[PDB]
Amino acid sequence: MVDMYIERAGDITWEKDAEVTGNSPRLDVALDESGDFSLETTDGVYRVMTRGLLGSTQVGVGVMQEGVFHTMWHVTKGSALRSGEGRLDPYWGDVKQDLVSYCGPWKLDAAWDGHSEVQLLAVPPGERARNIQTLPGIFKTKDGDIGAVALDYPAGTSGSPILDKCGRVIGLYGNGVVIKNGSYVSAITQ
Amino acid sequence: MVDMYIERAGDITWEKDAEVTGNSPRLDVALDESGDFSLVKGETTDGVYRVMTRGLLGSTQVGVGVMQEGVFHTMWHVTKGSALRSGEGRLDPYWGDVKQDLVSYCGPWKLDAAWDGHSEVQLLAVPPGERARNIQTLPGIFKTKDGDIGAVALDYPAGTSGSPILDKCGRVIGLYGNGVVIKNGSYVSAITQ
Ligand SMILES: *[B]1([C]([C][C][C][N]C([N])=[N])[N]C(=O)[C]([C]C2=[C][C]=C([C][N])[C]=[C]2)[N]C(=O)C2=[C][C]=[C][C]=[C]2)O[C][C]([O])[C]O1
Ligand SMILES: *[B]1([C]([C][C][C][N]C([N])=[N])[N]C(=O)[C]([C]C2=[C][C]=C([C][N])[C]=[C]2)[N]C(=O)C2=[C][C]=[C][C]=[C]2)O[C][C]([O])[C]O1
Repeated sequence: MVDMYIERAGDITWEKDAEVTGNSPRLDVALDESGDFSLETTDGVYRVMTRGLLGSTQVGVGVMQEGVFHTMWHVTKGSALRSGEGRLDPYWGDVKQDLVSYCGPWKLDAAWDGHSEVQLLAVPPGERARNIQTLPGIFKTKDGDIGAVALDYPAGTSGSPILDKCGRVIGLYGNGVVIKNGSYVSAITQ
Repeated sequence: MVDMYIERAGDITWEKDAEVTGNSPRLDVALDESGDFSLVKGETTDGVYRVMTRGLLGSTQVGVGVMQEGVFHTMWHVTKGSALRSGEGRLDPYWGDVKQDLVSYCGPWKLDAAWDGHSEVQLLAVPPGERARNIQTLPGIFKTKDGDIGAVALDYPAGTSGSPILDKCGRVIGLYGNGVVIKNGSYVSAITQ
């Protein structure tokens, strides 16, 4: 009927005095037209899920804010989410940004200062919501520069919110690149 | 040091008296030059291997791959030619093509077996923290600009990408992990050589 759905995993907070780790490197980065880098409805953080062959399972993470659900284009490619007792339908989304909006337009405004040390609210599969601080590094692109979080989490975390000391959501996890060592590193995609 | 590594998990074999299932959608699809479909020293023993990175939750299955005639094959989005430790030693990526969405390590591509056109196939899905299964289905196709391309309607977790579909004679007909979802949400995977 509608394979996918969301289930929530807490409200968005800043863990004061949480744990800190991360390389914070500055590195220069291309950007494909597909969004690749190179060289109901209650405010809260949800998990995107799918009823599959091995039954139910987490394909990514999205955040719910003022009536509107926000995740990453590659996670849903605007499929329909069966949120609560009713359906939930795409409104807008751009593949190069790698982002999607259900029910309304993009509601998330705050931005990385180039000063603040940020906080990833990771929500990995079969695991509980975790907060974690880091000095983000940077993605030196030809047009603009993007804040970058050196944090290796597993598949299905993609679309976890990155945060400001305020508690504000300043972009999403799980679009990035890997270094030579294999270490993962994500863009603060906004 | 070299986060990413692989671990063998068993033999590629066909398995008769397998559980049989799935649809066969003949569908109308096309794919950009980035690879995305869109709708309208280290040891190299044969068999199927799981792929692992070593991140902030320990060690997790990024994907899956097949290992044959001295060379490792998996999806390109899984590694993007990231180096892979195996046993005592490394495997450097040899060849690649993001459009196909493939990569080969320590030698060129080796798997030459290709879609029957008409005959049931088995997915040897090796999902994360779970038990490699064999499951059969009759493929649909994706009809395209550049001709028909076989595909299977088999919905499996993130991290099974790279895992081999194969023929009645165990010949790896192509990997799992690139595909698109029907309106419904259901995943459907192109079997990619
Ligand atoms: B995600 C996953 C979350 C990050 C965890 N993965 C790690 N550490 N290996 N993100 C990715 O897999 C992204 C996916 C992506 C798809 C499409 C586009 C638009 N062209 C952008 C990003 N891939 C990468 O970041 C990546 C980088 C370098 C090498 C390989 C892959 O994604 C899908 C599901 O949610 C599973 O988790
Ligand atoms: B796979 C993963 C297999 C899990 C299938 N998901 C569900 N929900 N049943 N496949 C994908 O995530 C691929 C990733 C991909 C990245 C980059 C490119 C660049 N051309 C192509 C493909 N994406 C899709 O198949 C897809 C389909 C429909 C909607 C969104 C995404 O397992 C581990 C990792 O995720 C890598 O692949």
